Amino acid sequence: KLHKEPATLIKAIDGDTVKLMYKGQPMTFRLLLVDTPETKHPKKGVEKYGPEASAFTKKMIENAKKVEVEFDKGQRTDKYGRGLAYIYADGKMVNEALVRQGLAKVAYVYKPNNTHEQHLRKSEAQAKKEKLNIWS
Repeated sequence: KLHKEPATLIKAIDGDTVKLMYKGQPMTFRLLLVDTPETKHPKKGVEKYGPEASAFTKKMIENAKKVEVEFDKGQRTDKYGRGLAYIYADGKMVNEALVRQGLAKVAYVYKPNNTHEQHLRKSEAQAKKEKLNIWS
């Protein structure tokens, strides 16, 4: 049973990456299971819908009353030291929101960190069906 824990927004870095204060420590968090267009893409640069995905994540978290992080059942940090989690803004999962709006694709999934994979895949099929943003 996954558990939500509170966190505080420090800074939004990109559509899929945010800096949070978690248990008294500043930490970078990578949103689990989603890939957004990048503004800080190592190789390309500024990709289409990158600025949009990135403003969406920022506004969604900045305007929330309550931010919570939810770790999955596997590793909780990646090789870059980033926390790996589902992020909630007033009860709503940012990761699903991005996918539902066609501003993210469902990433390649590594068990065992794949607990919400089916839900997100269903949100992605709808955005596709609706031909939103990335899908238009």
